Parts: sequence; structure tokens; C-alpha cells
Amino acid sequence: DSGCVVSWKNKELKCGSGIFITDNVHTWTEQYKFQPESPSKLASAIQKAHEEGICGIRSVTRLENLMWKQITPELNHILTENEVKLTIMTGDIKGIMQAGKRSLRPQPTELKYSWKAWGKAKMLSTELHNHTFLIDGPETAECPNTNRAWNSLEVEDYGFGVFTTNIWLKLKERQDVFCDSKLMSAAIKDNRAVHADMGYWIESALNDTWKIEKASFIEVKSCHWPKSHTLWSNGVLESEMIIPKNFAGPVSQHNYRPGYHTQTAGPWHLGRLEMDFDFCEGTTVVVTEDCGNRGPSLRTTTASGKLITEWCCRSCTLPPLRYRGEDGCWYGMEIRPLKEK
Amino acid sequence: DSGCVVSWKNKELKCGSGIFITDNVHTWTEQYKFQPESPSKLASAIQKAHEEGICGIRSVTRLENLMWKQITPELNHILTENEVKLTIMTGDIKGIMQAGKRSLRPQPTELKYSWKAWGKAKMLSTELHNHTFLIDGPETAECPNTNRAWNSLEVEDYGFGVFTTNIWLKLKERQDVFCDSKLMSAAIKDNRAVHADMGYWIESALNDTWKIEKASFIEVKSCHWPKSHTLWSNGVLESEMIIPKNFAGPVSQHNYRPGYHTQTAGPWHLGRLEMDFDFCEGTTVVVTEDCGNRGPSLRTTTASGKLITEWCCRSCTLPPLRYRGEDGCWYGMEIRPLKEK
Repeated sequence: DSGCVVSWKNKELKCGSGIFITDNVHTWTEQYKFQPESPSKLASAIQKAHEEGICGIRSVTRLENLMWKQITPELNHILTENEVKLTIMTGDIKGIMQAGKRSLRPQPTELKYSWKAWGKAKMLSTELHNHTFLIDGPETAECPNTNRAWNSLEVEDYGFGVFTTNIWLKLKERQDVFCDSKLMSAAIKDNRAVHADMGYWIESALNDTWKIEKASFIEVKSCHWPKSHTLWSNGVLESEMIIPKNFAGPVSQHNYRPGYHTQTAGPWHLGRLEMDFDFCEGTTVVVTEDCGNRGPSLRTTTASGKLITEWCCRSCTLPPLRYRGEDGCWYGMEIRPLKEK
Repeated sequence: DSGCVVSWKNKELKCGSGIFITDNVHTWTEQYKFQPESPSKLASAIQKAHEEGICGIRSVTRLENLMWKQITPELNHILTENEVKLTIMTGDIKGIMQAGKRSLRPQPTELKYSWKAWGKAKMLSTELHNHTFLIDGPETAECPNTNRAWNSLEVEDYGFGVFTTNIWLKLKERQDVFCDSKLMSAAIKDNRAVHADMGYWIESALNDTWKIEKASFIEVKSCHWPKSHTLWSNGVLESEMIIPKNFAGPVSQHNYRPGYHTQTAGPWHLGRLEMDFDFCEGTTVVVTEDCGNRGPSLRTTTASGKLITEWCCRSCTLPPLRYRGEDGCWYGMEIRPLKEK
């Protein structure tokens, strides 16, 4: 991979070849990206799995959740064409993107009463049925996650453009807990170490010891980061990684930060999160052993909409850990209000 | 780091920003690179260390060995200017680049009888002295490595151009065994995982399981690869890494290869090595349990200059492991001649 790359911070120019770790985590939602193989395979898979108690599908990536909104009419139409009483009802998504328990599985011998080419058009809509299949949505009460499908898709055919970007997906032959490794990134060049995917930009730097510096999340999946794409993954303690393993945190020493512990109960219920190390405007933090223990993260503004003046931390390290999102500014799990109870 | 990179194998084009892992391991010896700070500091350091039995310096990188060939006249001149009877005699280098036992150390208070600027010219040469300091060379008998200096330099001031490339070095404040981490590379993008430095291009790929595919060495240092720049460094067995830890092998699972063991006694005495997985022309390998055990690597051509027809391996995996260099073609440690004794 040859080319030339300019340096913004160093005010220099470089040229050469090798491995390029790329953007498209920020500045837009490019890489739309997902589209399956011949949908007859998926239709046969879902109609086969419906008989053993598969009641829903929980998305593993919000891009693939957006994918499902483009085949549900086609899937309903082909399901009706095969004289099986089953309808699919999709829905929206809000974090945290939960994790299912069961998964799709071949049966690679599909329903041979379907078409073969991609030229079928002039499709007609369907109606409601007594037996309905739900898709990722706010219906956690009717059917639990224990009876839904999760992580049953994988990229094949090298999955790229032209034109915008195009992965052609095949359903996973085996159950798995890790994320999809055919689109992942991890690199380090003498000052920074980034971990990248569709929605994660965990990046660390070195001032005096290697530690996390900033991260950005456009989604919060529940698939474990595979250990084959994590730098410096030895002797790592689960009680010190900033981003928990359950929320796709890389099991690495670059996830550490001195004076901090695991952020299990942070403001993860948001959909978009910025991980900087500053103060929220109008607020200050002071180190004090008299401050209370670490509890769930609290917004810097009350429900009525009033700011908080002072803050205290037990054994944190300046600058503090704060969050960002649509609703405003949050703080770390180890920081409590100075005197407010 | 924004820019655009073309794809040669994929016949596609990509653009974006992020982290770029670069070339300048091949196609020439760019990045010349090394040059120190004010040489008075090094002169004071060497004249101070000479009194405790420091008899030589063993280069940690061949680039820094080439560095020492540009200050030995200046170092001799400043040493003579300070009325200390000590002369420095440098030499050439041949692999394997050995490792010393002691190291330079401040004493940051230098000899204040020196100059301050970099404008001193019209220098005069010196003569021989009773007390001589040797530099990396073929003199392993007069003074052992146990009384030499090793790994006493580190990059500072961000160490880059303009123009060709320029690191400004400072001597290490503490002893260390690992290499210098301020110029290292490691990256992985969905098919390949490379580890890069001044002279190493260890690269792995994935066909069915992640395994080493090719590597190139322009030098063989003896500094341990630091674990903070190695991908997938968990549960690694020392008896299975292809490149040994002593010869700057990354402690990683990407260094593995099924059916192979550690190449402790390979053809490392060469200076340049290519690590492919083919046959040497005119030779063939067959798997046979009757073949002998693994012994030191043997050239495919005899001393007289005759090729070897057949080869056998005990528990290898096709294609075999072969080497390259100036002298010709070598083979792996686990492969022996079929019938030659």
C-alpha cells in the first residue's frame, strides 16, 4: 500500500508504502455498509429457526441494524411466497445495543422454491400474520434476549467497494462471542496507539507512561474485542481497564490509566460518547480523601437544569474523566459532588 | 495523518486519515540516520567511564554503528584537547551484532573545558596513545563483551527531518535490555500484520489461521523486542516462536507457524536474510518420519559448490522454510538431507 501522507502536528511530509490504518470513524457515517448474499438463504434460515423458538434478532452492529431495514420487505415477500405464516417486524435502536443468547445456523440447504438472480422487481407488500418475528427494538418485555439471535453474520468476498463501500455477508457457520475480525484496525507509531472499527476509536498516547488519552463511540456493542487485534495484551487486570470487556473493550495494557478503575456503570446508556480528559465548563474538581466512594456516573447538570459548582474525587488523577453526548456533560465513576447528597 | 493510498493487490483506491505505517525498510538504506547532541557530553561520558574498566562499545543498531564512524575523529580531537590520554579506534561490523554487558551512564556534569556551539572547524588529527578505546569490530579476543558498553542511546527531540532524516540522540539515563521504542511500528488491517523498525519487516498473514508469511532482516540486533509494540501477546510459548527472542523476535502469537519450532541455530551469522516459504531452485522436500532430528541449518550447496538433490523433514509443513543471502540459499532448522550423512 504505497502513497504519501502529510503530517499535521509535525508540520512535515512523508512518503512510502506498507500498512495504512484509516479513518471513517468520524465526520460522517460513510461505509453504509452491509448487504447480504442471495436473500433466499437468510429467508430459509429464519423460517427454519422459527420452529425451535427463535423469537427475535438483536443487532450486533448498528450498521447491520440499518441493514435489516432494507431487506424486511423482501424477506416478508419471499416468506409469503413460500406459503409459511411468518411476518417480520423491525424497529429502531437505542443504546446500549443488547446481546442475545442464541444464533442463526445452517441448514445450508435453502428453500429451493425461491428465485436465483437479483433482477426480481415490482414487488408487492404483505399483511399481518398470527406468528410474527420481531427485530431489534424496544420490546424487551414480550420476549427476552434469551430467545433471540445474535452475532450470526460475517463479512466475505473481501467486502469493499465500489462504489460507496460494499460488504457481501454470509451467515456464520459456528457460534461465537467475539466481534467480526475481518474489519478491525490496530496500530502504533512511536507516540500513539489506536484501536479502530466501525464505531470505536480508542486511542492512547505516551507522556511518561502509556495510557489512554481519548476515545469516541458512535455505538456500544456487546461483543468481546478479539485478543488477536490488541497491542500489549499480557498481564492485564480486569479491575483496571477503563472500557469494560463486556462493552467491546480491548483486553490490553493500553486501555489502562493510572489512578482509575473499570467504568462498569458509566453513562453508557447514551448512543454517542466522547472520552476526553478535561473539565466540563463551569465545574472544577479537587482531590480529597474525605470525598465519598465511587458510584454511578452523574450528569453535571441536575434534572431541573442547574449546573454543579464543585466536585471531589477519592483517588483520581488530574485531569478528570468526563463524557459528552446529546444531553450534555457527564463525569467519571470515581467522582462525586463535593457536598451535595 | 490524512492522505490517499492506492491499493496494488486489490486494484482499488482509498482516502482518509489516521495512522500510517511506513516503508524505508527496503529499496535503499535511507534514514541514515543517527547524529548525537553536543559531542562534549559523550566525550565526558566516555572519559569518565574509561576509569572503571569500560574497554569497548558494541553497537545496538548498524545505523548507530555507522554513526560512530562520523564522530570518532571529533571525539579523539576533543579528548586530546582535554589532556586525557585516551584514543578511540573504530572498526567494521559483521553479524551477528553481539550484545555487551555494561553501559554508559551520567555524570550529566560534562567536561566544561570544551566548546558550546557547532561551528568549530579546521580540526587537526591526533596520534596513537598507550590507552586505547575500541569500538564494535572483530576484536572479540582482546577484550570480552562483558567489559563493553551496550544500549546507551535513545532518540529525543522527536528525531526526524528535514532533510534526509535526522534523530538527535541523548544517552540513556538508565540501563535497559529492550530496544528503543521511539522508532517502532506494528499494525494490522484485516489480512496482514507487520512489525517494523530500522531493519525488521516481520509480516504475517491469514489463510486459515494467523501465521508468519515473510520477513526481511538487514541486521540482526540482540535487543529484546518490547512487549508494548507486539500484537496478540498472550500465552506465547518460547519453543514455538520462529524468530528467537534473543535476536529481537516479537513476543507474539503472530510469530508462530504450525509444524515449526524456534530457529535458535539458523543461518543468523549472515547479515541479510530473506524469510520466504518456497524451495531453493533445483531442490525438493518430502515429508518423512524416517528423516533425522532437527539440527543446525545447512546450505543447499556444499563447500565445493554442488547442489543437493533431495531433502527430508520430520514434522515440517509444506512449503518449507528457506533463507536467502549473499552466499546463496539455506534451509530451516527442521530439514535434513534425505540420505547424505
